[PDB]
Amino acid sequence: EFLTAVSSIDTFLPVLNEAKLQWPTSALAASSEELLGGYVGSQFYLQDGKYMQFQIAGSSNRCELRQMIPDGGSEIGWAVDDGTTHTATSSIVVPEQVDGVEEVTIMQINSGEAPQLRISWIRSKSLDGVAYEDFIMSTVRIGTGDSSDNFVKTHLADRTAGAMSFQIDVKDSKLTITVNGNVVVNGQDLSFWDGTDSCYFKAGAYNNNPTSESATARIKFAALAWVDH
Ligand SMILES: O=C(O)[C@H]1O[C@@H](O[C@H]2[C@H](O)[C@H](O)[C@H](O[C@H]3[C@H](O)[C@H](O)[C@H](O[C@H]4[C@H](O)[C@H](O)[C@H](O[C@H]5[C@H](O)[C@H](O)[C@H](O[C@H]6[C@H](O)[C@H](O)[C@H](O)O[C@@H]6C(=O)O)O[C@H]5C(=O)O)O[C@@H]4C(=O)O)O[C@@H]3C(=O)O)O[C@@H]2C(=O)O)[C@@H](O)[C@@H](O)[C@@H]1O
Ligand SMILES: O=C(O)[C@H]1O[C@@H](O[C@H]2[C@H](O)[C@H](O)[C@H](O[C@H]3[C@H](O)[C@H](O)[C@H](O[C@H]4[C@H](O)[C@H](O)[C@H](O)O[C@@H]4C(=O)O)O[C@@H]3C(=O)O)O[C@@H]2C(=O)O)[C@@H](O)[C@@H](O)[C@@H]1O
Repeated sequence: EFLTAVSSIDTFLPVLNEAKLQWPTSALAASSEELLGGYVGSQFYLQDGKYMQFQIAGSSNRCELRQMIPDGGSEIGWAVDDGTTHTATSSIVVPEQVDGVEEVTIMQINSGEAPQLRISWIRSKSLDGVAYEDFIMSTVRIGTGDSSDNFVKTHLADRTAGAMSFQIDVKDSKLTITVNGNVVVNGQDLSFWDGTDSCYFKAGAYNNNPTSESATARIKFAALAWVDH
């Protein structure tokens, strides 16, 4: 069937003007100019006339937008302590994921060193001794090591059938995440990352630890924007 390009409507043009698409790995799939120019494929198309839909199969593969300097610029890098407020907003519909998909990262703050933040859908996970299922989680790094003390993981919300709003705010070395209008991470310390000048937003679908290499993660965005005030 005919695949409609995300750029065929106005809703996502502001973010497409500030993003490249990485697919099926971190390799460039489409520059900002190509995205604005109607790039489209099964991995990245306008679903039901209104959703920017990302699809990807395979371990650690992705179909993800990566924040760029606007108007055809190169990769952006900012700092948690640069004094600017860095904000990403979205409205996301996470459908029920097919068998074999276990975790899908849908928004991030990443840098040249490590991910400061991942917001992910996760099928099943115990957090602080409590089992949660089919939910949206934040994983914040407060270190570069691999032991659990390097992470703060939070149950943000159970997955809903309908769209769920997100706002990620970074200001003065602190992180706030608001989900459906309510703060769920309230001023998390990011000062471990002071001086890291290579941070940037991402959003889309990044497939983490699937149990089938052919199972396709699928995530729909009704809205996505990133801004610096
Ligand atoms: O579950 C567990 O076992 C544990 O997992 C933990 O969480 C981890 C998580 O599961 C996941 O593995 C995650 O991976 C990160 C990690 O940093 C990866 O290395 C990778 O990082 C990407 C990055 O996102 C970005 O795409 C980057 O892009 C670069 C790259 O150079 C690329 O080739 C391209 O180069 C460009 C340049 O821009 C250049 O300027 C010019 O443009 O030319 C080249 C070009 O054209 O090729 O773009 C670059 C860019 O845009 O910056 O490439 C990275 C990569 O190596 O692929 O992705 C992951 C991510 O996206 O987050 O790491 C998690 C972790 O370690 O924290 C925890 O949950 C733990 O609790 C748990 O036990
Ligand atoms: O199998 C193929 O040939 C292609 O399938 C493509 O994925 C499909 C899915 O398999 C589903 O059929 C999906 O259904 C959509 C509905 O069309 C509808 O948009 C629905 O909208 C929801 C909304 O998301 C929200 O939850 C709201 O609250 O309720 C709405 C509602 O109830 O209508 O959401 C469904 C969904 O997203 O699951 O449509 C997709 C599709 O892309 O059209 C794809 O895998 C493609 O590569 C295959 O070729």
